[PDB]
Amino acid sequence: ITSAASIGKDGTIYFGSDKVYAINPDGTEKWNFYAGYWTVTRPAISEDGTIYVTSLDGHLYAINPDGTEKWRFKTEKRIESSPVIGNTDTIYFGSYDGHLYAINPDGTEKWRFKTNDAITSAASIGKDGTIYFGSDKVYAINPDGTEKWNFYWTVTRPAISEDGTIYVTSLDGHLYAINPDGTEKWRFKTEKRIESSPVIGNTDTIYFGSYDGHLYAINPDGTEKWRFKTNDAITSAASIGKDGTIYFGSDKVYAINPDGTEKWNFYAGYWTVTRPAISEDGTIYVTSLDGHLYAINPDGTEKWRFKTEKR
Ligand code: NA
Repeated sequence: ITSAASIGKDGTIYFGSDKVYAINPDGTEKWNFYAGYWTVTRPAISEDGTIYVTSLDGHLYAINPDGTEKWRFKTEKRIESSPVIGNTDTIYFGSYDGHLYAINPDGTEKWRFKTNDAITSAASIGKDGTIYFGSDKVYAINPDGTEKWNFYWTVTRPAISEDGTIYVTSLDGHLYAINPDGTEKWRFKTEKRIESSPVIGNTDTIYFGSYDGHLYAINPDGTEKWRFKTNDAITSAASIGKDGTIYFGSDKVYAINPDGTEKWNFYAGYWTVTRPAISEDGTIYVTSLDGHLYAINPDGTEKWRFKTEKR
């Protein structure tokens, strides 16, 4: 209904709801773009500033930085993954019946890769352009569209460290560290349902939430670092600030120090809040289901709010 925010190179904050919104860092609206009946994906931003969203009307929209339509790609099947931008401006997303599409930056289809079952989480891209996504297996696809390897359900998105290690959280509570050649490096068992994608923070620590309200911090050697208990569910991914603070949403926006203690928490309404986005200056942006975009100072005070047109 309302996407999380994505931050452009000039600090512009984009999010999707009834429209795609471009918000200047002072909280003033730069432009809004009508992408069909409704926007359904978190906007993805190319290195040249193109903004990509999927619409309820069945199209992938490419939007220029000035808020004008660049092109549309009609998706055959219902798209279940948000667009992901490859290393050379290729756009990847997945369909409900297991098709991974690669779209050239000019709106033409590059290739499609069929898997057995639905692709409901986003892909992640390695340094050499490899495309990793989960499903029944974890798949690694070469940029040319041929399969590299697969690794033995997951409803989350792979996180990739600087050395190429791939981290995946499975629904039954494993965190797998996978080597780039597709062999298991280690697994860590939580025995808890996990519906949140991992994120790699300070000194390659891996963080993820459990449904029952624990934020886990795992060292890159496969050993537990700490937990942090909320008394609400965690079903979304966390984000790391430049000073290592870990930000996630539950009943509130939490800010957690790298040592596992709470720094602050911010109340952003009665609705579910989305994954926090962090700008270079430390500002934290969160959206709520009812079309509010919050800008939060790193000390936890509200900078400004923005409200959508239809909400
Ligand atoms: Na703790």
